[PDB]
This record gives sequence, structure tokens and C-alpha cells, in this order.
Amino acid sequence: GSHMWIGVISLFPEMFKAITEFGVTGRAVKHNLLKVECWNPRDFTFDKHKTVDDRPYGGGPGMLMMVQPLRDAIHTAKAAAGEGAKVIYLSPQGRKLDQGGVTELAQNQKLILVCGRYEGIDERLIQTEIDEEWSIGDYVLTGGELPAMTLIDAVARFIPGVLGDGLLDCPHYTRPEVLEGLTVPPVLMSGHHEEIRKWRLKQSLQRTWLRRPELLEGLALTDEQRKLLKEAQAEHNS
Amino acid sequence: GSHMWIGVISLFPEMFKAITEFGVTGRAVKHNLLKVECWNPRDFTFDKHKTVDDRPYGGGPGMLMMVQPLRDAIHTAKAAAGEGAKVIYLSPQGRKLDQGGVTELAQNQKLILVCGRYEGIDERLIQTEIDEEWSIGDYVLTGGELPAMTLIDAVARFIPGVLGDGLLDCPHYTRPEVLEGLTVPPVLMSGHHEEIRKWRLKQSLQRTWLRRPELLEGLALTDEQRKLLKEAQAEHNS
Ligand SMILES: Nc1nonc1C(=O)NCc1ccc(Cl)cc1
Ligand SMILES: Nc1nonc1C(=O)NCc1ccc(Cl)cc1
Repeated sequence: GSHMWIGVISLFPEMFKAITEFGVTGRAVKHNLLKVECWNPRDFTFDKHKTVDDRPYGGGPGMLMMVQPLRDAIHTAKAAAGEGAKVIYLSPQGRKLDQGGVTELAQNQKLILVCGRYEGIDERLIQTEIDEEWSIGDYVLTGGELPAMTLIDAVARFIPGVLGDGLLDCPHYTRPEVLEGLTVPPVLMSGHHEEIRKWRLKQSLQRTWLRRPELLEGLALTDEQRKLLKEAQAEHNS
Repeated sequence: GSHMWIGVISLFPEMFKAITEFGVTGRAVKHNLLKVECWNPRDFTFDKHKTVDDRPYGGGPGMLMMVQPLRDAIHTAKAAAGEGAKVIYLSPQGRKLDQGGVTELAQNQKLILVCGRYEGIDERLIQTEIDEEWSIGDYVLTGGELPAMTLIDAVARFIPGVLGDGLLDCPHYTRPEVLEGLTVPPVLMSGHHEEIRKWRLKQSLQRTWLRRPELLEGLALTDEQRKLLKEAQAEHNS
């Protein structure tokens, strides 16, 4: 129904087997809920050695992706996608991805993801070919493929059929009842669904406050959430 | 010399071919600068169907990783690593990764990365087996493998031999001189190394100010950087 098509431009398309052949995303691909289609700039070269990098104007230690093979690969992906495809470039200079941004990106039925390698791509290609630039985090990687796969994995979770409040998750427990002397909180064994719900919510509120208090600032807590957070803060202060 | 060993606990170890077989990280592995060794909890099961998940106490829609196979895999990885290995769990509840955190993690000669699947792992395993919990970003993925590979890629860049100031990168240009009517900034063609350096720095300062002004707050700018940022802000205000 709400299946998603993702075109990828990458010098290493075989990396994408990590998401198309395994786990939840692998299942999504097999079931046609997600399609990932790759184009490799190396296939758009014409010289004997299939050159895909080029020297930066102004000098410097690094190389950039060569414009012509990359541009031709992007154009081919765009032609395959048809109308309505948003072209995304992954880099540390982009908009910071968070779950809200994931949900925004997931509204697209078609995306094209451009994966950089080496020390950059020509700025004029960003101006002329790229719709949006996004970053998965404030760290530097060797290429855009892992960020692209990260984005695909995150948006895939919103496609209906793929899976079976601003707070961190609560602790979870499974067998055995006692592990290294540590027991399961009795509330989780009580079978009281309402008590269990409130315990889990209180724990999420407490953990968010202690570990990521800035996340709480962005929330308008419900009356119930205000109460449970206040209880948690009181207990923390003994 | 400063080679790094990374042990990985994962239900899908073949995903890690994405970093061990391709690009800069692939080269690092071939050259013995980086070693990535995987253990699969499925191999530590004893039942006929090799069960690796289990039901959460207190109920709920999800499953957790089964404790015994996961615990045994972690212990085996620890035994292989010997003394000094830091055990890392990847999840959205962890410390937010940034380049500074990458450089901190890169000081370790040995890491063990635990990759979760399903809806969590038992909290008591985090308490008893995990040294540090880290997040690659405020979004939710289907498993910890992509975050683990992201971390590996980022820290690998600091291993000497693997590769050939708090600001966003500047624009880069390569051939052709004119692309879709857009020309290369004449300064980059001038061959004046000092003018080129200052242009690039000014551009990084301008881009950081416009796109990520909060990053500037964390910096103590040099006199030169203060001057170039002021120039950029003046030109932006016409
Ligand atoms: N952080 C991030 N969020 O998205 N992408 C990144 C990142 O570091 N990419 C590496 C990269 C990106 C472009 C080129 Cl040309 C080379 C390497
Ligand atoms: N964000 C992040 N930063 O590190 N990891 C993540 C993440 O979403 N992992 C998915 C995940 C983690 C543990 C388990 Cl049990 C299941 C799924």
C-alpha cells in the first residue's frame, strides 16, 4: 500500500545488502514493501580506468567525486524514479536527523539518496541536483553509505506491514527471574496491567530526566506524566 | 602500530561485510590496521530451533533478546579480547555520539560492541555486562548493527595509516570550470595558498553560523576566525 522506493547512488552498492538481505528490512524488501535500487557512478565512466574521483580546485590533501559520472548516475536515477522523487545528500553539513525528521522523510513515496565518498562532491551539484541535505550525526564517516542505510532503516519502520512520546525507553526484563543476584521488579510479575503501564511510564520519565533532561524541555507533559515525574524526582532526592 | 580490535555481538554478522569488504575500512581490515570479529548468539543456543528471543515480563507487544545465548556470546567475546576491552551497548538510551566522543572511544585498543535486535535486552545484562551505552542519534532503528558499523567507521578514521576545528566544511569544487552556468570562485583558481585558506575558513565560519549556530557557542574563536566571521556576517547583511 504505502510501499516505498529508494534509489541509491553509491560507489559501493554491495554495502546495501546489509539492509536488503537481513532482518526486518530484509523482510520488507522480500515482501515488496520496500524497494532499494542502486546506481554506481563507476558504471557511468568512459575512460579505461573507470575514474570516479577528481582534484579539487584550490588544492588540498583530498579528492572529490568526479562530476560527470556522478551527475550522470543521478540523472539516471531521477529518470527511473519519475515525478515526485526527493533527492537527498547525506553529509555532516546537513540538517540533523531525529525521529521527527525521520517521520517527515517517511511521508515520501520516493527518495533518491546520494552517497559521497572521498573528501566531498562539487558544490554546484548540491545546488543543482540535491533537494535536501541531511546529517545522521555530528561525526565524520568515510562515506555516505552507512548514513544512507541508517536513514532507510529508520524510515522503513513507518511503512505499514514492516513491523509486527519523546521519552527514552523504560527498562525491560525477561527470563530468568533472578540474574546475577538481580531480581525482576515485582510490579512486572503482578499481572496488573495499569500498575505496569504507570511503572514503565514513570521509568521512562525518570531516565529521560536523568540522562537527557533537554528532551523534557521540548515536551508538554500530561497531568499523569507531571505527577509520575514529580514522584520519581522526589524518590531520587530520597 | 595503533591497530584496533573490535569484537561484535550480532544476530546478523554478515551485515558487517559492508565495512570489512569495501572502501577505506575494507582496506584497513586487509592491512591488519583494523580487526572485526563477530559472535552470533544463535550459535550459543541449545534448543532445536535455535531460539534467540524471549517474552518480556509484564507483557507488551514486543520480544527481547533471550538472555542465555546473548550472555554466553558476550562472555566468549570477552574471553577472546582479554584484559582492557570496553564493552559498548548501542541504543537510543545511550550517550549521544559526536566527534569528540568518537575520539574518546578511539583511544581504546579493544572494544566489544553489543548489537540489539527486537524490542530490547534485559536490563540486568546492561547492569552486569555493559561498560558504556552510546547512541548514534535520536532516531529508532531496527537493530544495533548499523550504529555499531557507524561507530567502527568513525573510530577507524583515527587509526594511523587508515587515511591517506568544530566547524562545518567549506564548499569544494572540481572540473569543469563551468557547470550549469555556475562558475568556480576565482580565488580557488588564483593559486594564492593564503587567500585560498582564508576563503575556505571564512566559508566554514559562515556556513556554521547560518546552519548550526549552536556549534559556534562551543568554540573559542581565534582572532582570525573572529574577523572572518564578522566579515561574513557583514556581507550577509549586505
Ligand atoms: N555524519 C554524516 N551524516 O550523513 N553523512 C555523514 C558523513 O559523515 N558522511 C561521510 C561522507 C559524506 C560525503 C562524502 Cl563526499 C564523503 C564522506
Ligand atoms: N539510535 C541508536 N543509536 O544506537 N543504537 C540505536 C538504535 O536505534 N538501535 C536499535 C536497537 C537497539 C537495541 C535493540 Cl535491542 C533493538 C534495536
